[PDB]
Order: sequence, then C-alpha cells, then structure tokens
Amino acid sequence: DDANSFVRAVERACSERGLRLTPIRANVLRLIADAGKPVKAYELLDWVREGKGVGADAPPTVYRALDFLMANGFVHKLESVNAFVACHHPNSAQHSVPFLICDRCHSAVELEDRDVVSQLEARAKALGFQPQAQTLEVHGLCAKCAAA
Amino acid sequence: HVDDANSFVRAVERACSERGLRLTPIRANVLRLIADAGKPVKAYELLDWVREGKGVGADAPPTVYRALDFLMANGFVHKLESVNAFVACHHPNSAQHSVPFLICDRCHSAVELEDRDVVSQLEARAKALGFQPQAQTLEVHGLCAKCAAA
Ligand SMILES: [Zn+2]
Ligand SMILES: [Zn+2]
Repeated sequence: DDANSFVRAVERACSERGLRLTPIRANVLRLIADAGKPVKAYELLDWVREGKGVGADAPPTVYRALDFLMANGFVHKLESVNAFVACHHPNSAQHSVPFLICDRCHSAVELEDRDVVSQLEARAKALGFQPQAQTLEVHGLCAKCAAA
Repeated sequence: HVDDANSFVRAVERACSERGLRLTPIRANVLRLIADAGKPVKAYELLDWVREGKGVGADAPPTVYRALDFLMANGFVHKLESVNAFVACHHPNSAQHSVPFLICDRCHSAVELEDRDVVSQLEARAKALGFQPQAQTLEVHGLCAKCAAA
C-alpha cells in the first residue's frame, strides 16, 4: 500500500497536469514503486525484460520512461549511490529525510542537518503545511547546471 | 533574441519538451503575461490582458483558467495566498531581492519564507551540498494541512 500510494499520487498528478502514462511509463512507475528502495538503471532494465524474451521494450524506451518520471519530478537520481528514488509522497517514516533536488538535472542530495531541517519543518507547520504527512523537498539549481 | 522574462518562457518551453507537455498558444500567452508583470497578478487581470491582447475572437474564461491550472499543476506558476494572486516559479538570474516560496504540491498555493534565520541556514546548507542558492532562489515543496485532510 506504500507502493500503491505512490502509483496513485503520480497517476493523479499526471491527470491534473495533462501528462500521459504510456504502457512503458506505467510499467516503470510500478517497478520503482514496488522497489521501496533506490533502483539501479540496470535493475530496471532487467525487470522490464523479465516479462518476455523477444517482445521486450528496447533499452532506450525503458530509459526514456525513467527520464519522463525524473523530468516531472516523480523520481530523482540520488547521485550519492548512483540510483533512482521516488519523490517524497504521503508515505511511511524510517527513510524520510528532505531531498534537495536540481530543477535541470534532477539529481537529489539528502539534507542530513537535523537542526536545519527541524527548524524548516517548524516554520512550515506554522505556515499551514504538514511536514510529517509528506517529507518536504527543496528545489533549486545545482552548481554544475548553473555554470551553463 | 530573448532578454530575462523571455529566458523564462524559453526554459518553460524546453521543460515542456523534456516532460511530455504541450505548450498551446493560450498557455504560452498566460505564462508570458505572468512573467512580464513582475508583481503578483490577479486572475481577472490576466483575463483582461488576454482579451486586450486579442480583441475579437478572445478565448472564453474557462480556456484562460484551464491554461492557468496547467501552469500551476506543472509548477511553473504558484498562487500566492497572501495576495490571492499568481506568480512565476523561481527561475535563474531574475535580478531582485526574491525570498524562497513554500508550495503545496496538491493545491499550488504558496507562501513566502520570511524567516531570515531559517532561510540563511537553508541556503548555507544548500551551498555546502553543491547547489547555487544565489543562481536561483530555493523553493520548498510540501503538502498543506487542508490538502492532507481531504
Ligand atoms: Zn543540476
Ligand atoms: Zn494544499
């Protein structure tokens, strides 16, 4: 229900935004949702292929589906560990620390300064948000994308 | 070719290409109107400007509000609750004293983070983690208490 909660929020978001979930995009979304942990690009391709030997999606098609999710902010690249993670959503605890994500490149870094976060979360609760129903995200621009 | 608000419209158009979104004329029209205005814009005002820009044949109000919902749902435009008016996303090099926004990802309502102490620390942490808080003001994304309860 963790994974179903993620799929439902992205489907709801796509409906609202005018985005289209083709079959591969829904397939990839489901595999990422059912992982519940960061995913390597090679694991996603293996999983997509596990269905049919010959009738499998070509790798570029699989990775364009992953880029679609990243570009729309449903998935980030945790470059810490060279893997892909679902956006924060109304999910469980025990792996929830805010993400800092770049607008252009969709890499994420985890904000691990407990008192900066705690202050940020306090400000947001006072201002009408629920930092514990959904872990916050900070969105900005990385130094590397800023250089161009 | 493109100055500073024109860069913003360009980058939204590029983002549409990478995301799988269609930027119709009315969507580009409302975006450019919001971007060129500097100050938050009321909805009735965009509707005014859209009619003034076109004249005979103007888009009906439902078309203009749906284009605004498109822009909000995709995070290019927020509704600033305090002034009940719309503002562009934070974007690169807009030259001003801008402050970070806190946006609900469900209703697209935003509020400014006016706590200098908390903002200063966040930007300091972001600079330490590899980001450029001066190249583009930070946004914080969360779920509002009202949207959470519904
Ligand atoms: Zn980047
Ligand atoms: Zn809300």
